[PDB]
Amino acid sequence: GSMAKAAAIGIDLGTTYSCVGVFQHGKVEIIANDQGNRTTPSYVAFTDTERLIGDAAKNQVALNPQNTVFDAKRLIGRKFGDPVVQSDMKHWPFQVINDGDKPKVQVSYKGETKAFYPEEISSMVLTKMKEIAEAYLGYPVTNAVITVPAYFNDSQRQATKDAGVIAGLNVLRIINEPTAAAIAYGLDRTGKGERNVLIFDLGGGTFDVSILTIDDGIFEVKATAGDTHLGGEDFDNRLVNHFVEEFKRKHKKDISQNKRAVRRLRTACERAKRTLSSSTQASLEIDSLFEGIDFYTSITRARFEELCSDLFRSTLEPVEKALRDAKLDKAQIHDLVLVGGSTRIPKVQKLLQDFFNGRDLNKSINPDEAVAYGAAVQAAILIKSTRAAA
Ligand SMILES: Nc1ncnc2c1nc(Br)n2[C@@H]1O[C@H](CO)[C@@H](O)[C@H]1O
Ligand SMILES: [Mg+2]
Repeated sequence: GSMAKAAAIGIDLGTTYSCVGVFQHGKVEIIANDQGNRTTPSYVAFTDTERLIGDAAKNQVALNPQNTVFDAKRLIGRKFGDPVVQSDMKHWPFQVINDGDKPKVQVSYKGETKAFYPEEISSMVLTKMKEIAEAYLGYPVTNAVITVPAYFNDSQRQATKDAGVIAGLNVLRIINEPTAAAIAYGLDRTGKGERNVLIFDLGGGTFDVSILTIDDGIFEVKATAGDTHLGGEDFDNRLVNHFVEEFKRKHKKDISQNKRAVRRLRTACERAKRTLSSSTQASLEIDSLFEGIDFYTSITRARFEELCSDLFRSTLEPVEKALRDAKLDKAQIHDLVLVGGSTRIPKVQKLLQDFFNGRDLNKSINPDEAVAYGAAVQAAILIKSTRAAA
């Protein structure tokens, strides 16, 4: 009669990490990739013999900086002249070229110089997320919901759809990331009456606050605010500068000119930063860091909190601006939702809870997974084709 339909997937196509989910048996499954990771780096690397995507691309970035592409989402749907693009190019080791006032990334790949549009790089990340899902389901996947930031314009939204089409996906809908995080908590299923929801999204490189109103399951974006120069990488930089100084005091040596030693220090700092979200202290143990000297040290959560104190407090400025723009008082916010791995930081949670007079934060869905979770919930709703009973 009618063959069973394949499940549709929800993709969070992130600037630094991407995540894929599927709603089945009344629940969302966030799908781990073949290395057991529930999030996949939005990285694509090019060599003489291969194109690597995700963890394989991110793991070889140190020795292949010119041909490993990341941050394509900062270029998608933008003009080459755009001041955002020009400033961002100074921080990237890969080449960004001008093709008819449209940016393209230029690399060495399989013996040739090749240039790609940002939507083509994003399509490679989407092909990997589709394959992660088909490895779990055991059949080909066709349908997907893809999320974007609420501030994305029409051109940025159309380029995202174009990336989906290149990847062989049927894009059911492009939905806003804060709307997807709200859907994950079922905040559109609470019945009649208006609800004001604040989404607090602290990423690897940027911070976004959104205020949404939800009335009978209808979403309206009331205000957006944030900080483009505030994210997880800034907290990693503070630990790096702290340990460089510490090595100087202890061994009278400046390591800051050996890229390998700095990179090994930063990698260790990022992991110590993650440990400090669950423990009150963390160890840093690097062998032969510089001039055959082993660096075996520690850092308390209190010292880390002091090192990043100004950065953590600055997350409250866009919160107050968003509340002024939405014309709301903090007491009028019904729900607070956390998005991004950096929101696991206990001090970040405490500052925000204190700002909203002890209110509970929705953090039960892994903050790095909430956007894909809501996108998977929406994807299952969009493919329903029920015919009314008499
Ligand atoms: N448990 C965690 N505690 C503190 N930070 C974290 C955690 N998990 C993740 Br993931 N991060 C950071 O989130 C950002 C995502 O792009 C990166 O800067 C990660 O280091
Ligand atoms: Mg995100």
